[PDB]
Formats: sequence, C-alpha cells, structure tokens
Amino acid sequence: VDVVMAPCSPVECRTAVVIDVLRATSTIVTALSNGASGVIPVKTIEEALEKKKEGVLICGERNAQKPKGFNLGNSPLEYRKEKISGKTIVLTTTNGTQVIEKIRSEEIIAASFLNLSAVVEYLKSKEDILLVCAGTNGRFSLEDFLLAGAIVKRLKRNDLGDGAHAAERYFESVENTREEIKKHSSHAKRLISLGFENDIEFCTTEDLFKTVPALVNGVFILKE
Amino acid sequence: VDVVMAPCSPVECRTAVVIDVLRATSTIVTALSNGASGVIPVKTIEEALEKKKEGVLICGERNAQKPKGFNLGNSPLEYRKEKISGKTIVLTTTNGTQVIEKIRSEEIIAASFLNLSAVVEYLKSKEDILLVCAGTNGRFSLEDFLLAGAIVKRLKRNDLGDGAHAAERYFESVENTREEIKKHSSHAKRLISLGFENDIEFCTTEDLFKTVPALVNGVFILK
Repeated sequence: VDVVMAPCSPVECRTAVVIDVLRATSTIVTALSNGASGVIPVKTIEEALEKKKEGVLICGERNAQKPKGFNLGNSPLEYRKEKISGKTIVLTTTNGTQVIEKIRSEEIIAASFLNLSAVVEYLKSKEDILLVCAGTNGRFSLEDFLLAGAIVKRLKRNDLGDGAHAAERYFESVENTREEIKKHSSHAKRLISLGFENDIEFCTTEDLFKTVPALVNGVFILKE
Repeated sequence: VDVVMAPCSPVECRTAVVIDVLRATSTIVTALSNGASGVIPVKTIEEALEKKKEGVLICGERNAQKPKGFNLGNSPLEYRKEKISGKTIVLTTTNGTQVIEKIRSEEIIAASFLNLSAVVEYLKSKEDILLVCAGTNGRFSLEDFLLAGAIVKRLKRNDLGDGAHAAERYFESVENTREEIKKHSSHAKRLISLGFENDIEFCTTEDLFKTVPALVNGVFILK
C-alpha cells in the first residue's frame, strides 16, 4: 500500500482510491449516498454544460464557486435527497478528471472521511492498493494526506510505501482531524474565506455514510 | 514556507530548495564542497556525452548505476577533492532535469543532510520559500520529506503551507533519521540492495559541509 499526492504520469495498481476530501470525493460520496443515480466526472465547463438534459444536473466549481449556468456548486451540503434523488450528476472541478485519468487499475473507488470505515472494510481484502490524493492546484493537500493516513493506519499493513508510511505517521500526530484541517489546510482556509466553513465541518464528519462509490464506465456508482 | 513532492507543473516562489537526498543533491553538495567548479544538470545520456572535453567529467546514473562511458556514477563518495577539484561536473540522473524544470524561481539552492545547518542559515532571511522534493520515479520520497521537515523545524516559521506542516509533523515522529530511512525508504532499501549502504550513511550525515549550492542559470555553483 502506498500514497501518491497529485501524480504527474500514469500510476498503475490493482485497486486505486481517489481522495479529494475538501469536496470532490466528499461531494461524490454524499450525492450517491443521498440517492443520486451516478456522478460523472468531467474536465471542462464546456463538456459539463454539453451533457445537460432532464434528470441530469450540471455541477462543479471553478475558484471553488459554482460556475455560471450550473445547477449546483461543489458543496456537499447542496446534495440533499430532495434535490438529487434519482438524478444523474455531471461533476466538473478544477483538475478533477486530471487525477482520475492518470490512474491505470482494475477499480477506482472514492474515499472521504464521510465513508472512511466503509472504504477501509472494502480494502481490507485488497492487495496492491494505491491511495491517490488529488492535491490542490498541484500543491500538497493536508486533508487528503490526513485521510490517506487514517486509511493506512486502519489497514494494519507492514508492506507500506514511503507515502503510506509518512501519511500514517502524520496521522498519528493528529489530536483532532477537524481542528487540524481548519488550522493547517490552506484550501480549508480558502473555503472558509468564501463562506464555506460549514463544508469543512461536514467533510470532516466521519462515517456519516457507509457507501463506497466505484468508477464504472466513466461513472461513479454504488457497489454492494 | 511550503513543501511539494515531485511537482507536475511549474511551481513559482522567490526562493526554492531542491531536495534529492538519496544522492543527487547530496552529490551536488559534495562535489562543490570538494572543489568542482560547478555541476551542470543534463537530461539525456546523449547530451551528457556531447559535453565531454578537458576539465569536464561526465557523471550520473540510470537505474542507480554509472552508465558506460561515464567518469563517475551518482555516489557522493566518488566525488573526492583530488578527483574532481577544479573540474566541471556534467550530471545526468533519471529525472534530474525533469524536477528542476518545474522550479520557476530566481533563487534555487540544493539541500542535503550534509549541509543542513548551512541551508537553514541561508534561508533565515528569505521571504517566500518552497522546498521541492524530487520524489522517486514519480512516487513519494521518504528521505526527501524527512529533510524537508527538518528544515521547516529549524526555520522556526509560523507561515507554513500544507506540505511544510505535514513534513514537520512527520519529522517529529522520527526517533532516528538514519534508521527511519534505512527501514522505511524504498529507494534507500534499493540502494542498499545494490551495494550503496555507504551512501545511505554518508547522505544522512548532518553538516559535513557548510556550502550552499545555487543553480545559477543552468549551473550549480557556490556564490
């Protein structure tokens, strides 16, 4: 098991876990956990808007804010059952598909603090696992790294790559995940500065959900 | 101050610190500290060979070993004063130029455990700082992250980006630098398997030198 932060070239493993805590994977998990039919990650706003149709919502962000003409932004709190149940979500975030496209594997699942325990349980039986942290605009993402460390610690493996080892050690130094992220994540700060502090609290809520999204044919859906 | 591990796109900052402990920056620091006139990073083996001439040594590695036709490999221990003093070093490593090219900074220095305090003192009067860890074939490099954390700790700064904070916290978890690396660094373990244990001990030795190599328009020199 190993951890990579904002990989540049294709990464290859049997089971890949994409992590983008401050919102992308938190949004994906939330949307599916609240009834959405699927979440389609898309690179550009053009491609996003191009897929508009009934029962399909154009969602995402640019500068962390909902683009013009979009139905929803990238705040997990917007994805309530009453608004997305049985609907398909097209999701575009800054470099969202970019991290996903550099993954060569037999399966790609989405992990967040929201479904931490469920992801851990799904991975316990898996061999050759790569936790892929999206990072932020090419920079290190503390919250992604923190979740990776929490996952690694709970897998109780001794076969750990450099990234997994550092993430686990880092995780062991944390007394309060939520506070750690509020005080040291530059992206958390940006989100708070734009008025999304509630998202930080929601996204750092552990096991609110018990689902495990998997990318199947370009679409994140729920697996048994 | 922040830390980035194997950056994909050009990263900007007034002052940058390149870190490739298990060898490249340790090699650069050792070479210049022992007399080399400068160290020129080169991308391909072909390019390197074309720079051959009097006063110049072709050095580097591929799969951690010295390629055919090369004068020195990438073991800092080969860079003895009475072997490279006054000579220009042409250095090509698997991803050397790859990482350097991503650093959009006018001030770029090389750091290793070998010149740790010297690097810290140099950075004491620097506004913006980005510690750039080279990584290992695109993967996380534990030894680089550890040096980055050690540096952040000594800078005594409060303005830390995500990478710097995570590196400092990681550094705080380490009881013994050398043992941490020998046991958990995949590249360190690889080098040990290849017969370079001496490099692991040397490169993790703190402050053998007081120099601070700086990349000045394509060449690492001592200003």
